[PDB]
Amino acid sequence: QNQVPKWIQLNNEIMIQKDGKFQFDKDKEAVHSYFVDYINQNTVFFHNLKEKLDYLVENQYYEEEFLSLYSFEDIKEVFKTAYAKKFRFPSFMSAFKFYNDYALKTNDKKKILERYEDRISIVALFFANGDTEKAKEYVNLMINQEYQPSTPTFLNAGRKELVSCFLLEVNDSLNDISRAIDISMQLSKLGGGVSLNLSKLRAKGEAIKGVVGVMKLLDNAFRYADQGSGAAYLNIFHRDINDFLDTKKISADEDVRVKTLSIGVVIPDKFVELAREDKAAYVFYPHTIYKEYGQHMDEMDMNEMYDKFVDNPRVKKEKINPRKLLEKLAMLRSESGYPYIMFQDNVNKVHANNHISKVKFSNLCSEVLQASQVSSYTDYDEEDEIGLDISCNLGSLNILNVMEHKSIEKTVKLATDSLTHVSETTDIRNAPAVRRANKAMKSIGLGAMNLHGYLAQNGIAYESPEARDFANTFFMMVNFYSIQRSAEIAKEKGETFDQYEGSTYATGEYFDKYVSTDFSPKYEKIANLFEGMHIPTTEDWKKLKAFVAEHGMYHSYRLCIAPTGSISYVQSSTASVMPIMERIEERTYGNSKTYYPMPGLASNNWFFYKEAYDMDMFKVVDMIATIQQHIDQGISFTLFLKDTMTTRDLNRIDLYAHHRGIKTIYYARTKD
Amino acid sequence: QNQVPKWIQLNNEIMIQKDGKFQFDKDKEAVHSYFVDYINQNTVFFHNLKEKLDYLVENQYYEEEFLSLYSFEDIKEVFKTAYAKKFRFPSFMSAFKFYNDYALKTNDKKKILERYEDRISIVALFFANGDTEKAKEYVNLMINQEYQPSTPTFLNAGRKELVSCFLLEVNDSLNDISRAIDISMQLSKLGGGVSLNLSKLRAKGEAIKGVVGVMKLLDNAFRYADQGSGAAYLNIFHRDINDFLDTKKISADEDVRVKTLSIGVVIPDKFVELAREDKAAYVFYPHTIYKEYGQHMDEMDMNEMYDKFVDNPRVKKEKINPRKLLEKLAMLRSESGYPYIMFQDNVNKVHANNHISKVKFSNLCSEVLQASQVSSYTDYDEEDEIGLDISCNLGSLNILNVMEHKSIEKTVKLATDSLTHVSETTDIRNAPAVRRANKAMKSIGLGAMNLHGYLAQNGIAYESPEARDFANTFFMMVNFYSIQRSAEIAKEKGETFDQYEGSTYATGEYFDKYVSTDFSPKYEKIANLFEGMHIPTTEDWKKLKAFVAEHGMYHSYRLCIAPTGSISYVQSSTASVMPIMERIEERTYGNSKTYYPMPGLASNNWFFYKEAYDMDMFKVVDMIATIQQHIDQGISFTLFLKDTMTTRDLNRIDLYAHHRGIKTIYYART
Ligand SMILES: Nc1ncnc2c1ncn2[C@H]1C[C@H](O)[C@@H](COP(=O)(O)O)O1
Ligand SMILES: Nc1ncnc2c1ncn2[C@H]1C[C@H](O)[C@@H](COP(=O)(O)O)O1
Repeated sequence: QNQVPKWIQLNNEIMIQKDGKFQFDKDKEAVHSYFVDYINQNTVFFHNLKEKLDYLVENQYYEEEFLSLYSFEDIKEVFKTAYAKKFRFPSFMSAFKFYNDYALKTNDKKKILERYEDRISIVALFFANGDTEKAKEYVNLMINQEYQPSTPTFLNAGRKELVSCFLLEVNDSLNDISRAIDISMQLSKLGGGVSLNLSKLRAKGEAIKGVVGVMKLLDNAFRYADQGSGAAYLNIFHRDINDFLDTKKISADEDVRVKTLSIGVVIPDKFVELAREDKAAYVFYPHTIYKEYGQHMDEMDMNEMYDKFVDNPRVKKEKINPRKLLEKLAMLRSESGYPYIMFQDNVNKVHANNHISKVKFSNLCSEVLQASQVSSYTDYDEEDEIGLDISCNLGSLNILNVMEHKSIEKTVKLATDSLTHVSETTDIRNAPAVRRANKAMKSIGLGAMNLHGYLAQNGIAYESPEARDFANTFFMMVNFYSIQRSAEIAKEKGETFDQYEGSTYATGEYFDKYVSTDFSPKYEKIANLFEGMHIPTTEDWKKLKAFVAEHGMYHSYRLCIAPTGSISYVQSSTASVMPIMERIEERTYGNSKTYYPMPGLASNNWFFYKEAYDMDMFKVVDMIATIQQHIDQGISFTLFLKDTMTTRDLNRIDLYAHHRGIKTIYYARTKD
Repeated sequence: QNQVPKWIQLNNEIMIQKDGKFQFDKDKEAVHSYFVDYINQNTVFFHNLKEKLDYLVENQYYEEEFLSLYSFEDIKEVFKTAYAKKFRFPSFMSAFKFYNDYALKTNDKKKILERYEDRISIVALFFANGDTEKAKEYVNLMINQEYQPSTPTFLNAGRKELVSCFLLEVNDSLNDISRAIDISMQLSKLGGGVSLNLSKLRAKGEAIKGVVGVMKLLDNAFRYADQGSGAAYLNIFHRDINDFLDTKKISADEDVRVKTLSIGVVIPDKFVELAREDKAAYVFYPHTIYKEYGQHMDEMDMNEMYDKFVDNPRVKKEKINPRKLLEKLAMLRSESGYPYIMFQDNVNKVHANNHISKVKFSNLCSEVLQASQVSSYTDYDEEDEIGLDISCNLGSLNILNVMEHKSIEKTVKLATDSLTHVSETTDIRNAPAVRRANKAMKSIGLGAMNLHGYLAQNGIAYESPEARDFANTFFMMVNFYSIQRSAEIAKEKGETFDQYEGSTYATGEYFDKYVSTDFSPKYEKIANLFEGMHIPTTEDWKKLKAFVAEHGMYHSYRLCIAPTGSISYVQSSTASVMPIMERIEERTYGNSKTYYPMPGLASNNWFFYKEAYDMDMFKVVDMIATIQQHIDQGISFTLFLKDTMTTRDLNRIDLYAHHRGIKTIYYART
């Protein structure tokens, strides 16, 4: 009679509050209704697991070979390990987000083929590659919700290329731009994220015998393929910087604006210096530097060479006010959310592989921060000079379940092992710089989520010195055991990342802080949270230094924290290490609406679940800064602002971030 | 007697772990056992040096002449200089490879007649030619292991021909092919490699089987072993190029097949230009060019004449795809390791003696790059026109020990002196062109070894710019003092190689590069390695230029880097200027096995001893090209491939070598 489903009615009854409190009981009833009145009524029937796999293999849903490395007797034991837990989703959105987005369905995209246990088992069977007892550990890791592989790895593993997130580097030429566009199409379909570095390209007004032209070509190309979006990064000292920023003006033109492309700005310390002392700034025509000095502008140190570019008459320049350009960033970040900011020297001052290259730019989510070398694609393909692009596959720890299971070591190592397997199984063909990077650099991206949810459920405010003290110790341990496993893999395989000999891991310069100072918790309240787990001391780090020195390291880069917008719902976690935007999330379902309380929200902890826009973003910067200490790549840092804040107030946040050693700044969220 | 001997049991304990580390200490015990429990119990007794030398001269072991130039008091002092060093082999394979393969033994191959000190003393007394104080200098040079003469020179010096690298021209005639096989077998008997140039021979179609006929006929003679190997080179603009390449195939048709003979392909820039712009290419019939134009094909210049050959209707041709033919060369090197590529214009752009001839081919090991003129052997002996073939006696210096002792001048000077004495003493009887060229050209091949061993032990990666910076400054200094010694010998002897007056040394074009552009080390880390010895400035080269112009030059060619395989074990050195293959080398002894950690390998320097297969081959090409700047002949350059590389990837590497000025690329290992 009534069209609104019973599970939606029960979900909405959370808000119809009685006593003087919201009915958090009703979401457990709502999810139960979702299963018995819908999900279980739309699951394809099979007699047993034998019939189920044979159906999916023979009808081209699942891949052929990864299953054949196990006997069926062991496959049943692995699947049985997943179902043994009797995992239950605590909320409607948890079950909905999995069964709507992640669970395998029929070709007539209606009926459900995979349960939550079947997905995890298949993914576990893909990672282990024949080791049946390893798959059992991967099942226990993923079903206890200690580890969560990223959207592309978790969705596609086992089916009929897992690594999303690529970063290309374009050289100044038509062959290079045309290939960079063609390679972006191949990597758009394969997963999603493509991020181009346009700092090498020549400015508008330099002839051949600007960068917006390439950004429009990219935007049109990404739109042609209906399929993840792309992005473009540019150095602030580039001439077209203004035209680049004007592509995300709210009052822009139809042809100059880009819809698909996100934009990032790379800011060296020299630009902040000029702003502090109120001097004028000069933006450069990079090809005039190339002809003069031999090297690209983007490859040279601006803190040494800026003055020399100014005094040289052979280099073409453009006078600008840096303080006014910083205001323009803040204006656009308020208006549109873009651009992303990268503080180049805050990345490179703590960077291990500067000898390979300086980190010049970042990816779609401002998280991946690695070295890279430009390619040179010619008419005769056999005369190409292939360089180093960046490709990185992702995954996230669950801070809450890792702490309670006391599995901070094991969860890092299995995650690192699974990420290494995804890296090993990757086969890229039409992107030789991306293929060479995967072989040589062997990069992975182990992040984390559920930081607020953990802190809020233990009565610890996100922006207090307690919360920051916990994160200091927690993420130190993540870095310790990640490095330890990287060396253990390098011993077991006898392989290291290309030019390991030159890195700060090899020279020992990386370990100086961990050898000298002690990162165990100051507050006694937080020391007790790690009870039952050995916190590494300085003496342990000295041994880990010597172990790395002798056996090398397999991974060039290891840790990076992603935004994790969607998979966080599957895990019942607060998204990433960020604070929470809303206590209750009202979202449209389909003419009805759904309400989602944050995980573990109650009258006990209502004020520990403080909304992000109400926080002091200076103290939020302090949290990311203390976490950044023990993450060798970047952290996707969303700023949460109010409509009342001036462009003066935003510059003060952005420059405090730079002052505190923040590597990257993501999307700027603003609220009424 | 029938168990595993103690020295091997100790050697095998290197692979047994202690605290997660190898036992590199155990190999020093393995040598000491090898000496006490074998070598010292299988040396022949002589009471003194006089009775030893008398017995060895009397029983036809040593030669009579070279010893008679000294008095016995002098010979006693020269031997006594060798034993004064107290030289101790550090690893098992160093001592073993010497005493097993080099040290003189009794006629039944059992008991040892020479210690390491005895071998060096005889070689030093041979080289010095009566100068007793120079004999003492040679003993020190070889026993401090600053210099190592080549296998054939080091093994045979002062016993019952020392040169064992030959390159022969072959003219377009059956009668010339008869002597080509005749000479090849005469020179192959003594142990030397013999390379042939088959580019002048007429292709199949032209009447009188082709170049394959000569290779197959030559291969059968070589295959009759009861003595050294053989090779064959062919120009890429010759119609039989594809039949020539088909001999070394995976699915080789037994009629058109070659077991023993190594193969090389000579590639001018004009062929690479045709592949780049993607025009269809024309390979030629050579005897049609000879009749129409009056000269042999590979003597003429392909950059000038390619368009003229295609426009000429009388000259016969055959159209092929150049882009696919480079992919064929890459496929075959991935399969078999052959052919060798010689980038001809990368040789002849820097070649001094073009006026004699352009360099048309190379030797067995793709390193000797010299001028050559074809001979004409006929039915009447007195109407034979004896041309210029190539021989080259070899040697190479130790990069590690030269730098430690700071003897980069003294070693290059003396090594050049020792090679000159072998060059002088050579008496080739049944190869008239090889004899004539030895007298005329007077060329030598001073190389180098232990490059990686040196770099790795000073914390410098092989692929780094720091390494290239060392190589640039090091091999410049070698070339400086080698040219200086050649001019010094030219003044002392009062002699010069035939047509020196026409060379770029005489005209002064050779020194253009060095009179400008200072070749000191850029990096200060590298500059501190040469501390204590003088790095030649541009002004020093300007003075050398004039000294060469006044007094001339004795040697036609002076420097080539050979792939030092067997003798590098004796020196405790990494082979050649190449990178290392295996960190620890496992080889079968005889149902047991032996282990050789690369010399100076330790727990701490492990990652500087990178295995060559793991390296970026583009960065290795840059290292070889850096050295090639200062070596007037070629460098034996093995490319180290993994099986995951496509023909797409290997074709990209071979063209990059061409692009960086590489002269020759050798066997491809996997
Ligand atoms: N909350 C929740 N999460 C996951 N799966 C669920 C849930 N509620 C029911 N179910 C599914 C799982 C089992 O197949 C069955 C058990 O129902 P029951 O009567 O609830 O034990 O229904
Ligand atoms: N490594 C090595 N090389 C050459 N000869 C050796 C070596 N080890 C032992 N010996 C021989 C040489 C002498 O006859 C004696 C000296 O032993 P010593 O203990 O070495 O003083 O042992």
